[PDB]
Amino acid sequence: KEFRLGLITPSPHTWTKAAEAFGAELSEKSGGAHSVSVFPARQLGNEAQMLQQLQTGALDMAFMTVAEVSNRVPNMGAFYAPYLAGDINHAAAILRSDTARGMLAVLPQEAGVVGVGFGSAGMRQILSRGAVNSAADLSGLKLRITPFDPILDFYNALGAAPTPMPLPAVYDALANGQVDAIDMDVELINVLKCHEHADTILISNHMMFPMVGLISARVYAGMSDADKAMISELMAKHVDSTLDVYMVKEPEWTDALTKVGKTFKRVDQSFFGDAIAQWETIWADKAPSLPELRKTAADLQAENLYFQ
Ligand SMILES: O=C(O)c1cccc(O)c1
Repeated sequence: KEFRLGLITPSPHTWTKAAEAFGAELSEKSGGAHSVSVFPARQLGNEAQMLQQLQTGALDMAFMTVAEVSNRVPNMGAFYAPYLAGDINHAAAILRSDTARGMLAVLPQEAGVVGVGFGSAGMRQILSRGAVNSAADLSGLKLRITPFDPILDFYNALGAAPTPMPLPAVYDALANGQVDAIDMDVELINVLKCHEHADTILISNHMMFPMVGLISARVYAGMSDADKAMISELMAKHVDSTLDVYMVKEPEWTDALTKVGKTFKRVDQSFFGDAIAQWETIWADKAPSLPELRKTAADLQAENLYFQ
Protein backbone atom coordinates (compact mmCIF):
# COMPACT_ATOMS: atom_id res chain seq x y z
CA LYS A 1 0.00 0.00 0.00
CA GLU A 2 1.09 3.58 -0.72
CA PHE A 3 0.40 5.44 2.51
CA ARG A 4 0.26 9.23 2.75
CA LEU A 5 1.73 11.02 5.79
CA GLY A 6 0.96 14.69 6.47
CA LEU A 7 2.70 17.36 8.55
CA ILE A 8 2.47 21.13 8.95
CA THR A 9 6.20 21.59 9.44
CA PRO A 10 8.54 22.99 6.78
CA SER A 11 11.01 20.75 5.02
CA PRO A 12 14.07 21.56 7.19
CA HIS A 13 12.21 20.76 10.41
CA THR A 14 13.23 17.78 12.52
CA TRP A 15 9.75 16.24 12.20
CA THR A 16 9.80 16.31 8.44
CA LYS A 17 13.22 14.63 8.36
CA ALA A 18 11.97 11.98 10.80
CA ALA A 19 8.90 11.33 8.64
CA GLU A 20 11.10 10.87 5.56
CA ALA A 21 13.38 8.52 7.49
CA PHE A 22 10.35 6.52 8.66
CA GLY A 23 9.11 6.30 5.06
CA ALA A 24 12.45 5.04 3.82
CA GLU A 25 12.68 2.39 6.51
CA LEU A 26 9.10 1.19 5.95
CA SER A 27 9.83 0.70 2.27
CA GLU A 28 12.94 -1.35 3.16
CA LYS A 29 11.45 -3.37 6.02
CA SER A 30 8.37 -4.25 3.96
CA GLY A 31 10.49 -5.47 1.03
CA GLY A 32 8.79 -2.84 -1.11
CA ALA A 33 5.23 -3.96 -0.31
CA HIS A 34 4.49 -0.58 1.31
CA SER A 35 5.66 2.98 0.80
CA VAL A 36 5.05 6.38 2.41
CA SER A 37 4.58 9.62 0.55
CA VAL A 38 5.33 12.49 2.90
CA PHE A 39 3.46 15.78 2.55
CA PRO A 40 5.02 18.47 4.72
CA ALA A 41 4.35 22.17 4.98
CA ARG A 42 0.53 21.94 5.23
CA GLN A 43 0.26 20.62 1.66
CA LEU A 44 -2.77 18.47 2.62
CA GLY A 45 -4.52 21.15 4.69
CA ASN A 46 -4.24 22.57 8.17
CA GLU A 47 -3.81 20.27 11.15
CA ALA A 48 -7.49 20.29 12.03
CA GLN A 49 -8.32 19.22 8.48
CA MET A 50 -5.69 16.55 8.58
CA LEU A 51 -7.11 15.16 11.82
CA GLN A 52 -10.61 15.10 10.22
CA GLN A 53 -9.25 13.05 7.37
CA LEU A 54 -7.30 10.72 9.64
CA GLN A 55 -10.62 10.12 11.35
CA THR A 56 -12.33 9.17 8.10
CA GLY A 57 -9.32 7.33 6.67
CA ALA A 58 -8.87 9.64 3.69
CA LEU A 59 -5.44 10.39 5.21
CA ASP A 60 -3.40 7.41 6.47
CA MET A 61 -0.83 8.94 8.80
CA ALA A 62 0.50 12.15 10.32
CA PHE A 63 3.24 13.44 12.59
CA MET A 64 0.93 15.86 14.38
CA THR A 65 1.18 18.41 17.14
CA VAL A 66 -0.43 17.19 20.34
CA ALA A 67 -1.68 20.80 20.34
CA GLU A 68 -4.17 20.08 17.54
CA VAL A 69 -5.10 16.76 19.14
CA SER A 70 -5.96 18.65 22.37
CA ASN A 71 -8.68 20.55 20.46
CA ARG A 72 -10.36 17.15 19.98
CA VAL A 73 -9.20 15.50 23.23
CA PRO A 74 -8.89 18.10 25.99
CA ASN A 75 -7.06 15.79 28.40
CA MET A 76 -4.01 16.22 26.15
CA GLY A 77 -4.00 19.76 27.56
CA ALA A 78 -2.26 18.33 30.65
CA PHE A 79 1.09 18.27 28.87
CA TYR A 80 1.00 22.06 28.55
CA ALA A 81 0.99 22.96 32.23
CA PRO A 82 3.53 25.79 32.41
CA TYR A 83 6.90 24.66 33.75
CA LEU A 84 5.77 21.05 34.08
CA ALA A 85 9.18 20.26 32.57
CA GLY A 86 12.29 22.10 33.67
CA ASP A 87 14.03 21.62 30.34
CA ILE A 88 13.89 19.51 27.21
CA ASN A 89 15.60 16.50 28.81
CA HIS A 90 12.98 16.45 31.56
CA ALA A 91 10.25 16.81 28.90
CA ALA A 92 11.51 13.79 26.99
CA ALA A 93 11.47 11.69 30.15
CA ILE A 94 7.90 12.77 30.87
CA LEU A 95 6.78 11.92 27.34
CA ARG A 96 8.34 8.44 27.62
CA SER A 97 6.67 7.74 31.00
CA ASP A 98 3.96 5.15 31.61
CA THR A 99 1.65 8.00 32.65
CA ALA A 100 2.04 9.73 29.27
CA ARG A 101 1.83 6.53 27.26
CA GLY A 102 -1.36 5.55 29.07
CA MET A 103 -3.03 8.73 27.82
CA LEU A 104 -2.76 7.45 24.22
CA ALA A 105 -5.30 4.68 24.84
CA VAL A 106 -8.31 6.99 24.38
CA LEU A 107 -7.37 8.13 20.88
CA PRO A 108 -9.04 5.46 18.75
CA GLN A 109 -12.49 6.20 20.20
CA GLU A 110 -12.11 9.88 20.95
CA ALA A 111 -10.24 10.92 17.78
CA GLY A 112 -10.36 7.96 15.35
CA VAL A 113 -6.60 7.56 15.41
CA VAL A 114 -4.00 5.23 16.87
CA GLY A 115 -1.21 7.15 18.61
CA VAL A 116 1.94 5.06 18.49
CA GLY A 117 4.01 7.19 20.85
CA PHE A 118 5.15 10.73 21.62
CA GLY A 119 7.90 12.84 20.18
CA SER A 120 8.36 16.58 20.66
CA ALA A 121 9.52 19.81 19.23
CA GLY A 122 11.44 22.34 21.28
CA MET A 123 10.24 24.21 24.33
CA ARG A 124 8.18 27.36 23.88
CA GLN A 125 9.82 30.79 23.87
CA ILE A 126 8.73 34.39 23.28
CA LEU A 127 10.00 36.90 20.68
CA SER A 128 8.82 40.56 20.78
CA ARG A 129 9.19 43.64 18.54
CA GLY A 130 9.70 45.79 21.62
CA ALA A 131 11.55 45.69 24.94
CA VAL A 132 10.33 43.14 27.49
CA ASN A 133 11.59 43.71 31.01
CA SER A 134 8.66 42.20 32.88
CA ALA A 135 5.43 40.35 32.21
CA ALA A 136 3.55 43.66 32.30
CA ASP A 137 5.25 44.54 29.01
CA LEU A 138 3.28 41.70 27.35
CA SER A 139 -0.04 43.32 28.26
CA GLY A 140 -2.14 44.07 25.20
CA LEU A 141 0.49 42.76 22.76
CA LYS A 142 -0.91 41.04 19.71
CA LEU A 143 0.98 37.80 20.19
CA ARG A 144 1.01 34.93 17.68
CA ILE A 145 0.06 31.52 19.00
CA THR A 146 -0.44 28.02 17.75
CA PRO A 147 -4.23 27.53 17.43
CA PHE A 148 -4.98 25.59 20.63
CA ASP A 149 -6.51 26.41 23.99
CA PRO A 150 -3.74 25.72 26.54
CA ILE A 151 -1.52 28.48 25.13
CA LEU A 152 -4.46 30.85 24.54
CA ASP A 153 -5.33 30.46 28.20
CA PHE A 154 -1.74 31.16 29.37
CA TYR A 155 -1.52 34.39 27.36
CA ASN A 156 -5.02 35.48 28.33
CA ALA A 157 -4.02 35.05 31.99
CA LEU A 158 -0.98 37.26 31.28
CA GLY A 159 -3.18 39.84 29.62
CA ALA A 160 -1.58 39.65 26.19
CA ALA A 161 -3.77 39.60 23.05
CA PRO A 162 -3.08 36.11 21.70
CA THR A 163 -3.72 35.72 17.98
CA PRO A 164 -3.82 32.23 16.42
CA MET A 165 -1.80 32.01 13.23
CA PRO A 166 -0.25 29.18 11.23
CA LEU A 167 3.50 29.03 10.65
CA PRO A 168 3.75 30.37 7.07
CA ALA A 169 2.24 33.78 7.97
CA VAL A 170 4.30 34.53 11.06
CA TYR A 171 7.45 36.11 9.58
CA ASP A 172 5.38 38.50 7.47
CA ALA A 173 3.05 39.32 10.38
CA LEU A 174 6.02 40.49 12.42
CA ALA A 175 7.59 42.39 9.55
CA ASN A 176 4.33 44.20 8.80
CA GLY A 177 3.04 44.76 12.34
CA GLN A 178 0.02 42.41 12.28
CA VAL A 179 1.54 40.99 15.48
CA ASP A 180 3.80 42.57 18.10
CA ALA A 181 5.23 39.31 19.47
CA ILE A 182 5.19 35.54 18.90
CA ASP A 183 5.21 32.28 20.83
CA MET A 184 7.62 29.95 18.99
CA ASP A 185 10.49 27.55 19.55
CA VAL A 186 14.18 28.12 18.85
CA GLU A 187 14.35 25.75 15.86
CA LEU A 188 11.73 27.73 13.96
CA ILE A 189 12.92 31.14 15.14
CA ASN A 190 16.14 30.14 13.36
CA VAL A 191 14.57 28.41 10.32
CA LEU A 192 11.81 30.97 9.66
CA LYS A 193 14.18 33.87 10.54
CA CYS A 194 11.58 35.48 12.79
CA HIS A 195 14.31 37.20 14.81
CA GLU A 196 14.88 39.62 11.90
CA HIS A 197 12.05 41.94 12.94
CA ALA A 198 12.25 41.25 16.66
CA ASP A 199 13.78 43.45 19.36
CA THR A 200 13.89 40.94 22.22
CA ILE A 201 14.32 37.18 22.41
CA LEU A 202 13.01 35.73 25.69
CA ILE A 203 14.22 32.22 26.43
CA SER A 204 11.49 31.27 28.88
CA ASN A 205 11.08 27.53 28.18
CA HIS A 206 7.60 27.99 29.60
CA MET A 207 5.78 25.02 28.01
CA MET A 208 6.63 21.79 26.26
CA PHE A 209 5.30 20.98 22.80
CA PRO A 210 4.74 17.27 22.21
CA MET A 211 4.21 15.48 18.92
CA VAL A 212 2.32 12.27 18.28
CA GLY A 213 2.63 9.76 15.46
CA LEU A 214 -0.88 8.95 14.24
CA ILE A 215 -2.33 6.21 12.09
CA SER A 216 -5.99 6.50 11.03
CA ALA A 217 -7.88 3.91 13.05
CA ARG A 218 -9.90 2.94 9.95
CA VAL A 219 -6.67 2.33 8.03
CA TYR A 220 -5.01 0.50 10.93
CA ALA A 221 -8.00 -1.84 11.16
CA GLY A 222 -7.44 -2.78 7.51
CA MET A 223 -3.82 -3.81 8.07
CA SER A 224 -2.73 -7.38 8.63
CA ASP A 225 -1.87 -8.30 12.20
CA ALA A 226 1.83 -8.47 11.30
CA ASP A 227 1.71 -5.03 9.69
CA LYS A 228 -0.21 -3.44 12.60
CA ALA A 229 2.69 -4.51 14.80
CA MET A 230 5.55 -3.75 12.42
CA ILE A 231 4.28 -0.39 11.21
CA SER A 232 3.25 0.90 14.62
CA GLU A 233 6.63 -0.14 16.16
CA LEU A 234 8.60 1.40 13.32
CA MET A 235 6.64 4.66 13.51
CA ALA A 236 7.06 4.75 17.30
CA LYS A 237 10.83 4.41 16.83
CA HIS A 238 11.01 7.39 14.47
CA VAL A 239 8.71 9.53 16.59
CA ASP A 240 10.81 8.75 19.69
CA SER A 241 14.00 9.64 17.77
CA THR A 242 12.89 13.26 17.68
CA LEU A 243 13.30 13.49 21.45
CA ASP A 244 17.01 12.77 21.15
CA VAL A 245 17.42 15.41 18.43
CA TYR A 246 15.91 18.08 20.68
CA MET A 247 17.86 16.94 23.74
CA VAL A 248 21.02 17.65 21.74
CA LYS A 249 20.01 20.59 19.57
CA GLU A 250 17.85 22.82 21.83
CA PRO A 251 20.83 24.51 23.47
CA GLU A 252 22.65 24.76 20.13
CA TRP A 253 19.78 26.55 18.36
CA THR A 254 19.42 28.70 21.51
CA ASP A 255 23.06 29.73 21.41
CA ALA A 256 22.68 30.56 17.69
CA LEU A 257 20.09 33.17 18.72
CA THR A 258 22.74 35.02 20.76
CA LYS A 259 24.39 35.76 17.38
CA VAL A 260 21.61 37.67 15.60
CA GLY A 261 22.21 41.07 17.18
CA LYS A 262 19.13 41.22 19.37
CA THR A 263 18.41 41.62 23.06
CA PHE A 264 18.57 38.10 24.45
CA LYS A 265 17.48 37.13 27.93
CA ARG A 266 16.67 33.99 29.88
CA VAL A 267 13.73 34.11 32.29
CA ASP A 268 12.16 31.60 34.66
CA GLN A 269 8.75 30.78 36.05
CA SER A 270 8.72 33.78 38.42
CA PHE A 271 8.63 36.11 35.42
CA PHE A 272 5.04 35.09 34.70
CA GLY A 273 3.52 35.94 38.09
CA ASP A 274 0.02 34.63 38.73
CA ALA A 275 -0.58 33.38 35.17
CA ILE A 276 0.61 29.90 36.03
CA ALA A 277 -1.80 29.61 38.95
CA GLN A 278 -4.66 30.90 36.81
CA TRP A 279 -3.85 28.29 34.18
CA GLU A 280 -4.11 25.50 36.77
CA THR A 281 -7.56 26.72 37.82
CA ILE A 282 -8.75 26.73 34.22
CA TRP A 283 -7.38 23.25 33.42
CA ALA A 284 -8.20 21.44 36.68
CA ASP A 285 -11.57 20.18 35.44
CA LYS A 286 -10.58 19.93 31.75
CA ALA A 287 -7.58 17.56 31.95
CA PRO A 288 -8.05 14.86 34.63
CA SER A 289 -4.57 13.42 34.02
CA LEU A 290 -2.90 16.60 35.25
CA PRO A 291 -2.29 15.59 38.89
CA GLU A 292 -0.73 12.25 37.89
CA LEU A 293 1.41 13.88 35.20
CA ARG A 294 2.64 16.44 37.74
CA LYS A 295 3.55 13.61 40.13
CA THR A 296 5.36 11.77 37.36
CA ALA A 297 7.28 14.90 36.40
CA ALA A 298 8.21 15.61 40.01
CA ASP A 299 9.43 12.06 40.62
CA LEU A 300 11.59 12.05 37.47
CA GLN A 301 13.29 15.21 38.67
CA ALA A 302 13.72 14.06 42.27
CA GLU A 303 15.27 10.75 41.16
CA ASN A 304 17.52 12.49 38.58
CA LEU A 305 16.26 10.20 35.80
CA TYR A 306 17.44 12.27 32.86
CA PHE A 307 20.48 14.26 31.74
CA GLN A 308 20.78 17.37 33.92
O1 LIG B 1 4.66 26.92 16.77
C1 LIG B 1 4.02 26.05 16.13
O2 LIG B 1 2.79 26.20 15.81
C2 LIG B 1 4.72 24.78 15.75
C3 LIG B 1 4.01 23.77 15.10
C4 LIG B 1 4.65 22.59 14.77
C5 LIG B 1 5.98 22.40 15.09
C6 LIG B 1 6.69 23.39 15.73
O3 LIG B 1 8.03 23.20 16.04
C7 LIG B 1 6.05 24.57 16.06
